Amino acid sequence: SELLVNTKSGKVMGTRVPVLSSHISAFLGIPFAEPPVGNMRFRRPEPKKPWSGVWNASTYPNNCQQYVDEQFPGFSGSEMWNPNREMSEDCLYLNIWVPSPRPKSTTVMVWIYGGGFYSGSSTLDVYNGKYLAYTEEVVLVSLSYRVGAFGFLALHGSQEAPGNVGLLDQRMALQWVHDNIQFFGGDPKTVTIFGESAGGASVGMHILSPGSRDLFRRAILQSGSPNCPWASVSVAEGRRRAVELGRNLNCNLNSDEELIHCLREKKPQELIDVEWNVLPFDSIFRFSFVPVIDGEFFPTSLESMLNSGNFKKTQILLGVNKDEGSFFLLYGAPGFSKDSESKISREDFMSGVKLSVPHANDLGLDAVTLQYTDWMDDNNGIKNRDGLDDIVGDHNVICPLMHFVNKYTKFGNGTYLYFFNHRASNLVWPEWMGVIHGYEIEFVFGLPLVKELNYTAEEEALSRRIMHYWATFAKTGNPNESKWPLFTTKEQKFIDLNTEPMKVHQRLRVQMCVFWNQFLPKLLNA
Amino acid sequence: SELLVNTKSGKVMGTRVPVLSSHISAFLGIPFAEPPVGNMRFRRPEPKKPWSGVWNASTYPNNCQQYVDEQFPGFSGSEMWNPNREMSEDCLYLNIWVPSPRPKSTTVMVWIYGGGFYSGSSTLDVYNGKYLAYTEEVVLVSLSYRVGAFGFLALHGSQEAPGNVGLLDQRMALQWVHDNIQFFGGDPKTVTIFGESAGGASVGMHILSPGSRDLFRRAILQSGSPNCPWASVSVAEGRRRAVELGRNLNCNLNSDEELIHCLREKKPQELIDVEWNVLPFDSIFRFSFVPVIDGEFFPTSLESMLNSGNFKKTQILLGVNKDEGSFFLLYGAPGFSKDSESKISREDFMSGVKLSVPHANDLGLDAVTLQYTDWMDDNNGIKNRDGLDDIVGDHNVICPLMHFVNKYTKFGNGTYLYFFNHRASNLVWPEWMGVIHGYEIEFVFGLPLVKELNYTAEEEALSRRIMHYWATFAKTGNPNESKWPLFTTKEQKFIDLNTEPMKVHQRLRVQMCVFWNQFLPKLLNA
Repeated sequence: SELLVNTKSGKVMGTRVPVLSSHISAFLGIPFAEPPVGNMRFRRPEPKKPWSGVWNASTYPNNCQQYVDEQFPGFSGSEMWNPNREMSEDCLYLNIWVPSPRPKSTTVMVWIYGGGFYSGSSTLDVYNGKYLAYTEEVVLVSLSYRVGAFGFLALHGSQEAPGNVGLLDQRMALQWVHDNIQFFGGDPKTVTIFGESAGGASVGMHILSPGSRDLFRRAILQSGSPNCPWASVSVAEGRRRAVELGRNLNCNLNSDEELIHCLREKKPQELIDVEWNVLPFDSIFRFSFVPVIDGEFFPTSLESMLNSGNFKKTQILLGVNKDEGSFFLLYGAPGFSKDSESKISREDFMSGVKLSVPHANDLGLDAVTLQYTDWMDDNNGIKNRDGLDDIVGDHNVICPLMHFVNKYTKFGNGTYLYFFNHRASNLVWPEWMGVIHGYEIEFVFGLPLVKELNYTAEEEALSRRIMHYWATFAKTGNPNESKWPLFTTKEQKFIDLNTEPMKVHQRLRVQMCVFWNQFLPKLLNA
Repeated sequence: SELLVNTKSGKVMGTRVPVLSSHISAFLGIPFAEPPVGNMRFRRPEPKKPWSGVWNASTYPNNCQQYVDEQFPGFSGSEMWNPNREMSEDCLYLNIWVPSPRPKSTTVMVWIYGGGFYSGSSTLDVYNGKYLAYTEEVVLVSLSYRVGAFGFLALHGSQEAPGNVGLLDQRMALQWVHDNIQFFGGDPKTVTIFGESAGGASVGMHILSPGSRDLFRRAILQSGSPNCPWASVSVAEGRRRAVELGRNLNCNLNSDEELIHCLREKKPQELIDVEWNVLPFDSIFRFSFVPVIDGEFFPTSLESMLNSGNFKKTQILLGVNKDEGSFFLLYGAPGFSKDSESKISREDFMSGVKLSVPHANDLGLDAVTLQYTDWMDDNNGIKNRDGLDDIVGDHNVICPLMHFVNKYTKFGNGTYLYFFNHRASNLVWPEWMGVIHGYEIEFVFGLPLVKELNYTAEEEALSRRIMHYWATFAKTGNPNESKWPLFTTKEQKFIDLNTEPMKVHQRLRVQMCVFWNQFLPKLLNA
C-alpha cells in the first residue's frame, strides 16, 4: 500500500516525505547485513536474517563509527560532512527514495559516499535523495559501509580480519538492491552505482572486482578512480599499519589471533583516537585503513587489470573538480588557513610539496618543483599557493582518473567525462579554495532547487541540468536526451560543467598528467 | 686624400664603392697579423710588421682554409655561406667601410662571423658592410680569424699549439682597430664588437676574457653566447680530439712535438678532410675544434665567471631566431630533407633527440621526450618535426643565451634582447625551416635595401629599423632614439622583431629553459 513493501527479507513500512511541489516515499535505514558488532568486528559481512513483522523505515539509520571533524566547530562548511545521527557499530543500512505513485520498473541509482575511507554517512543533508528521486523519477538508494579500522583492517591471512570488509559491505547492499528493488519500483536491470572520492574509487573497484561486476549496469565516478594513490594498500602495508595500530593500544602482537582479540575488545573510539598514528609518512591525502590488494577482491594488481581489460566493460560517466587539492592543503599543509588568502612562502611551498608526494625522493621533489613553479615569479605567494593546490589535485585525483579513463576507454562501451568548475554563489569556504573537492555533490543532488538554501537561479538551472545528465545516463547509458561528446582515446573530448553554455575541450591536464602518470614513476624507479 | 690613409702600420689606399644613392670608401684586406703559414701553424698570432709603400686595399682578402658545404651544389641558400675568395692559410685580414666624406670620430662596428668555428668568411655578400656604413654613418670593420684545426687545435701544455689561437686572432684585429681606426674616422672609444653564432659566442668570450675586455666598448651577440654547449671544450677534451686528428693522418703520437710536426706538414685540406672524424659522439650541433677553457684566455670556468660578475660590465644587445634548430636537423638528422615537409616518425624523432642531447643518458632522453612530446598526438609527424626543431634550438642556442643574459644582467649596465621571427619573403629554404638560424644577418646588414634582391617594402622597412637599433645602440648604449624595454631580472622584457608593430613580451621560453638550464643538468648528475 504505497508505503508497505514486502521484500524477500520481510515487510518494510516507509514514510511520506515532502519534496518541492509534491510528496514522495522514503524507506529509511533498511538492514541489509547483520550488525557487525561483537566478535564480528573486522569480519566480512553476513546477510541479514529475514524478519517477521513490518520493519519500520521512517527514520535514518545510525552512522558507522568514524572520525568527527572538530576543526571548525559550528562551521557548516565542515560540519556538513560529519555524522548527523548517532554513530554505532550497528550501522549497515540502506535508504530508498521512491517516486509517488510508485513506478513499475524505473532506473535505480545507488549512491556510494566518500570520506577517504575513514569517514562517511549515507544520512547527510546533501545526500538527501528526494530532489533526485522526484525531479528525475528514479529509484535512489544510498547504502552504508564500514569505514576506518572497522571496515578496512587488513591482517591478510586471517578470516577474522582480511581486507576490504567495507567493500564487501558495499557489495552486500548491492546484492539486496539487486534482489528487492523490483519490489519498490526499481528496474534491477538498470542500476547505476554512483559515488564520490572514496565513493567514486569504490565504484571503480566494483567495476574491477569479478565478484561485483554483475550487480550493477553502469557507473558514475566523481573525483575518484580505484587507481588513486590513497585508495589501496598492498597487503604487506596493510599488515604493517595493522600491528602498528596494535601497538598504539598496547596489544599483544604475537599472533593475528592475539592481535585481533585485543582490537576486538577496545571501545570503538579507542581505534578512532590512534587511527592516524600508523601512516608511514608525513603526508597530505593519505588515509590509514583503505582497500588492500589481496588477490580475492582484486585478482591481480589494478594496473595489470586495467592493462588487460580485465574489468566490467559498460559505459561510465566520470569527472573531476577544478580545485581538488584545497581541502587537503587547508587542513594539512603549513601556511593555509581558513580565514586568510593563504599566500605561501617557498619555505612553506617546499614543505607542502614534500607532504603531497610522500614517496618522492629528492630528485623526485626536484622534478615536482620544476613542473609547478613559475621560475619568473618563484616567490609569488599566490602562485605558490595555487600551484600546490595543483599538485595535491593532479597527483591525487586528476591524474589517476585520467589514467583510469584512458585505459578503460580502450575496452568500455562509452565514456563521458566532465570538469566541474562552478563556485557556489553561497560557498562558505574561502575563495582561495576555489572549486572544492566535494562541491559538485550538491548540484548532483539538486539542492540548488530548495529556495531556502540561497542559490542563484542559474545554479537552480545547472543543478537541474546536472541531475538530468546523471539520470539520463543512468537509465540510458548516454547523458544526452547540446551534445556531450563521448571520451575517445583519439580526440579525448570532455565538457566543462558550469552555468555557461557548455564548451567541449580536449586532453584534460595532458601536460601535467604526462608528468605524474608517465615521467615521475619512471624517474622514481632509478 | 679620402682614400689614402696612414695607419701606424703603414699607408693604405682604399677603393670607392657605390652604395644605394651615394658612394663610399672601402679599405679591403688590410693585414693585422703575420701570415700564420709555415712553422707558424697553430701558433698564436704575431702582429703584422709595419710596411713601407702604400698597401693596396681595393680587393678582398683570401678566406681562411675551411670546410666547403657541397650539400646543395648551386643552391644559393647554402652557397651564400661558403668561401667566395680563394682559401689560403695566409688569411688574417680586416675590411673597413667608411662613410664619405670621412667622419672625424664616429661609432665603429666590428663584425665577427659565425661558422660553428670550422667555417667563416669576412668576405661574404651578406656581410657587405656598405649599406650599414652608409645608412648609419658608422665605421664598419669585419675581421677574419682562423677557424678549424688551424685556429683551434688545443695541445694545452705546448707553445706550438695551445688553444684559442683563433680567438687571439680575433683580439689582434681588435687591438689594430683600437690603434688605427682614428685614422679612418673611427672613434676608438666607441667600438661595439657584433657577431653571430660563433661570432656571437666569440663576442661573449671577449666580454669574459680579461685580455680582451678593454679593446671594445659594448657588444651585440646574435644567436650565440659563450656558454653554448658547442662553443668550448675542456683542455682534456681538446687534447683528445687533437691526437685523434693525429691518428686519422697516421702521425707519430709519441710527443706533442712529434704530433705538431706532422700536422704542421700536412696540406691544409688534409686536416679539413678528417676534421669530423674526431668528435666523440653522433650528434647534431657539436663542432670539433672550438675554444678550450685553458686558464689563460679564460681564468676559470665560464660558469664560475658568469657567476661572480667576473666580466666586462658594459651594456649588451642580444637575441635569438625563432627556428634555430632547422639547419642542423636538415643536415644531420634522418627524416629531414630540403625538398619535402620533413614530417618525422617517432622512429626518426627518437634518433633525432639522441643526436641533439649527445651527453644525455636514457633517463635524460626520457626527460627530453616528456617535455617536447604532445602526448595526445605523439606520432603527428609535423609535431615531431617542429618539436625536434625546438630541442636543437632551445638546447643549443636559446637556453644558454637566456642563462647568459640572466647572469650577466645581474652586473651589466643594460641589456636589450630581441626575438627575430620574420621569414624573408624571398627565403630559398623550405618553409618548414621557419625563421632560420642566420637569417637575420641580412636584415642587420640592410640587404632588403637593394631593390634587385627582391625583398618587400615592409622588409626594407625592418632592415632600416634593425640597422638603426643596431647603430643607435652601438654609439649610444641604448637602441632607442616605440621603446624597446631593458632586460631586467625582475620583469624580463624582450621584443619580437618582425614587420609588425613591435610587441614587448616576457620571459622568453621560460618553461623550456627551466628544463635545460636547471632540471636536466641536475638529473644528469645523479
